[PDB]
Amino acid sequence: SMEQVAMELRLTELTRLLRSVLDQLQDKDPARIFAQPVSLKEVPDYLDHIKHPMDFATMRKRLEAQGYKNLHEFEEDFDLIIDNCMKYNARDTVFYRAAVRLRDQGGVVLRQARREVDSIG
Repeated sequence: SMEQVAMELRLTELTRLLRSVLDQLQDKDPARIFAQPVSLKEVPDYLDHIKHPMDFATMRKRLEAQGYKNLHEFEEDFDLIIDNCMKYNARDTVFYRAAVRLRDQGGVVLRQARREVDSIG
């Protein structure tokens, strides 16, 4: 059907906007603390602490499979990246502090992304 194709153009355009958002978020992480999953070889107890690990590469795999149906889904995953880090790492750590800074700077990008997704449809 033609409608399925129009929707697919909408998901595709959302994907194009989400890719730009993802790249902008990932620029606020120059240390690359959040680029890849936490290593279960290096933190073997990680899954006892964090039930839903997330990272930017895992978000990117989902994005390229057009696996985010709306902005809310994408934000949920970005918020896991931050929230997992702030739970596992103590307040006085470089990791925790990187997550605060990513959250703060990310908010600005996400605030305008929500306006673009409502505006463009």
